[PDB]
Amino acid sequence: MATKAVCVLKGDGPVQGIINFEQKESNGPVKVWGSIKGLTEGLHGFHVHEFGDNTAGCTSAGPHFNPLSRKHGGPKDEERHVGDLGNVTADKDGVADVSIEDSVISLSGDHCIIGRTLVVHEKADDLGKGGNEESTKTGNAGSRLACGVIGIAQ
Amino acid sequence: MATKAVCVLKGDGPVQGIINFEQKESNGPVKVWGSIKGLTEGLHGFHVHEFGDNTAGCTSAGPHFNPLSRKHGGPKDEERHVGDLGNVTADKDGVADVSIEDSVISLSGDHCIIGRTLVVHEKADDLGKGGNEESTKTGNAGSRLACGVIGIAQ
Ligand SMILES: CCCC[C@H](C)/C=C(C)/C=C/C(=O)O
Ligand SMILES: [Zn+2]
Ligand SMILES: [Zn+2]
Repeated sequence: MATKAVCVLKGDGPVQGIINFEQKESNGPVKVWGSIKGLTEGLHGFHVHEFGDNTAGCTSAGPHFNPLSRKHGGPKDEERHVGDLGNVTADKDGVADVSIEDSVISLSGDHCIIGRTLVVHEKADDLGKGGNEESTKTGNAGSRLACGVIGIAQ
Repeated sequence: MATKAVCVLKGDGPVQGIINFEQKESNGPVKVWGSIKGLTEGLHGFHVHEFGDNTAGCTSAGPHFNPLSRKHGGPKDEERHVGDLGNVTADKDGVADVSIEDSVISLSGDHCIIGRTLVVHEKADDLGKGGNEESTKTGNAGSRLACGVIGIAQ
């Protein structure tokens, strides 16, 4: 019944932010928006990972949320992880003003992302086009800069 | 659905801990265990609040999770909030070795607490027996010392 969710991103370094999720219809897309600061200018992978487990920091969130056991892709690919939201772009001040609409993640059902972990990564997601085994798993997006558990919101 | 959940508790002060949840059968009880350190010796209210919203620290989690619109009570009362897990006891070293079993919360379905916020409070929960308005809402457990969003665990 959740139509709204929210996530506070934190990590070891300066990266932090707040990301909102809104889904007016359970059969409709999820709007994803907010601000992340402290990033290097440019593209950063932006993924929902499987577990809402931050006991060992972002490492314990596990791999990309992939209940259909597909290969990694970009959000517009048919072959993609449910958690594959592509990249977000930080401006010259280090601020990513996130604005994504996605119809594969959901706030309910099998693809529900509530209770899982949103992660913003060190470098660009290659969207599965990197030609190596890592590309088909993580997009070569590198280390986890900040994360948080996605929670139900008012 | 989920059989395991986990929660990392943090706050403005020194209180921190890790709480695990286990529900081997979807229609059976939830086991809740772990360790919270940095507490004053004695009883501390221990509740699931409605929203997994940490944007204002523990404040934005809202009231106790109460989908059945009941009055506050202790875990063994029939008249209780779903989020009413009672008290946890911190020893002389400031450590609460939590061990709770509850049949009202769940890790799936309508009483699902995944994506909501676990909070440990400053004072004892009076279990609804304090004789004022506050008693039947929060148990007079006082301020929110630490909290975290409850996430799906491996
Ligand atoms: C190992 C460094 C590769 C970085 C390359 C110059 C750009 C990439 C991968 C971005 C791709 C994209 O736009 O998705
Ligand atoms: Zn992926
Ligand atoms: Zn209550």
